[PDB]
Amino acid sequence: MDEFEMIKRNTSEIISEEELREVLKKDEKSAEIGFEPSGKIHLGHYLQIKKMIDLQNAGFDIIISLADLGAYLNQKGELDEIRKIGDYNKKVFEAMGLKAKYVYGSEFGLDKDYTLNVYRLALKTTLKRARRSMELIAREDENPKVAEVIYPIMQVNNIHYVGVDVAVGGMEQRKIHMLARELLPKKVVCIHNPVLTGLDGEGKMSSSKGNFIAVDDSPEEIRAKIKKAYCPAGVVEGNPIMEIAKYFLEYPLTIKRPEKFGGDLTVNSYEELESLFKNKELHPMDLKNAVAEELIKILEPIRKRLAAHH
Amino acid sequence: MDEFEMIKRNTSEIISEEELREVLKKDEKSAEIGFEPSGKIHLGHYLQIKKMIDLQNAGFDIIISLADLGAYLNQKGELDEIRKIGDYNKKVFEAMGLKAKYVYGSEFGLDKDYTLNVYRLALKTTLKRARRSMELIAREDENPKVAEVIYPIMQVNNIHYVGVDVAVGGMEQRKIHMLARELLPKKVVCIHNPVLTGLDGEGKMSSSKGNFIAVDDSPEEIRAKIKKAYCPAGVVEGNPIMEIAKYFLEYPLTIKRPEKFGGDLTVNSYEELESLFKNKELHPMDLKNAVAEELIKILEPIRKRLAAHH
Ligand SMILES: COc1cc(C[C@H](N)C(=O)O)ccc1O
Ligand SMILES: COc1cc(C[C@H](N)C(=O)O)ccc1O
Repeated sequence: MDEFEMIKRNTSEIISEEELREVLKKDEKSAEIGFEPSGKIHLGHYLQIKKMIDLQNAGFDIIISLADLGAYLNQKGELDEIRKIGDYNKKVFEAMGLKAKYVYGSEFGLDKDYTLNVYRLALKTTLKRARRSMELIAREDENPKVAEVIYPIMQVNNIHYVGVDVAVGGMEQRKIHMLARELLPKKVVCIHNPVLTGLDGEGKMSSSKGNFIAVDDSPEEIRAKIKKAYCPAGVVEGNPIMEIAKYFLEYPLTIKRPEKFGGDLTVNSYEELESLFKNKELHPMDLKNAVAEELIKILEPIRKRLAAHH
Repeated sequence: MDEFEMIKRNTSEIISEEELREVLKKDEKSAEIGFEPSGKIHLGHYLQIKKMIDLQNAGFDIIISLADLGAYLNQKGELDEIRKIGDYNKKVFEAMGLKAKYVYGSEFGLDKDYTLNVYRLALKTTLKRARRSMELIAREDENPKVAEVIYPIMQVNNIHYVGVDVAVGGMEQRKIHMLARELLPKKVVCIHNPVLTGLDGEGKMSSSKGNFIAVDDSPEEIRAKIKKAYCPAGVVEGNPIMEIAKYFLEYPLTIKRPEKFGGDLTVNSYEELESLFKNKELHPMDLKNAVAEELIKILEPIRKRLAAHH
């Protein structure tokens, strides 16, 4: 499979594919993704970094925006604190094997020319468009504040200043990205990654207790949290354990099982694993045990790189 | 009458009087007023500059904010053009005898620290409060834009940065000023001037054709526009000619009249003039003629100062 199909793999959508094909033909091309600094870096984050690595292998220069200013506008706390967490996030992304440049929103996002462009875009953006674009991004406040409508314009302006040909993010960014394609002279090609279900089975993976696997979780934590995850027998839809098997695991894979309903089950691919689970041949307990052990191996290099840093 | 009563004269309200009395007791005190640059400087503007002169005579240091950035957010055009009109406004205010310092919103209003404070205030201001505060200031748009809710926060931030003890403006600024008293550590004392009715008798004085007397209008223009102004016999309420007689004219004043229903009418004060007009003893024609001639004399020094500048 060529660069395109590799990039397309495990994405929810590309806006547009035709535009990506044109981007691919360029000698120099860049792709950016922005993250509001987060106290835990979890598989939701890793899934997107994995896509940036794909883009990088396809000859893209990668920029990671550490969106401190954005987090500040999205009520995440004081800049000083947000920036501190941004510093930690940078180390984690680096530990994930990603070769990228890292830019803080505040690096450029408080400059005169940048700010003037925020106001210029604000002249162009309806309150209605701005508010809708934040539906999947903010909490929906009782009486929403002005900061909420400044956020999307600032994200659009960051996309402009970073200058990437491609913008990558989760499906929840799609309204901001579509706004960016209407407001900016250069239409960015948007690559959206699927939303990874939280371990609770209730909404996306997030820093809520027990709801996430952090890339630097210890093995006991990974086992404990995977053990208690939502994972009904025979149920694939909204099953976060199956999603993890789909997006992170390597195949062929052997699932260790004892003798009763055993033994070691060889699975050639995710699709084989899917059939076996839906038919209740593979029970949730064995599935979880194997995903926990594979995840430990998968995440091990990241955790040890981080620990070895003093 | 003391400084307080002089300052209070011809104002619509002071928020609050008790706070003004305290301000007055200070050795050094400042008062600011902001104007979006305007192509014509008219009696609506002059009425407020007259109040700044009063404040100045009472020992206040005066700051005039030329609100270019604000005008830009209020859709008045491009910064370059707005700033050009700002330069002309500065000359007119100077020609009005006012001793003040002049600051453009963009002088400080694009600095990092200033901008960070805009975002900080935006975190504090509901979209609902922001929008209401702009009701008497913006056009009420079909689908309002984000810029409209950035405007009031920027005006509040300017008040903070300029640092005046008093903020002066028209009654239409009252919601922004009240917001400034909630959002800033130092509560500014707000002095609001009445809204001067336009010559058309339909809403405030404004740059619409025939609706204003510009401080630098030639005498023929002043006579023509006063002649066709709204001015029903015996009607004082909403009569822009009576308002002009109230706010700009000097008394005692002699109204020139011919022999039939004559002759020269001596008026000791605005109140005398009011009674005579309501009782239809003074007809609109004689009233307009005298206001036109007095206005020509009143505005003459301003026009000639401006013309003498090359
Ligand atoms: C506003 O700044 C950004 C925010 C984000 C975060 C994203 N909107 C999210 O909440 O997932 C990404 C890139 C940005 O430039
Ligand atoms: C937003 O900037 C300002 C605007 C104005 C203009 C005022 N709001 C008006 O429209 O009359 C005054 C002072 C300011 O600092």
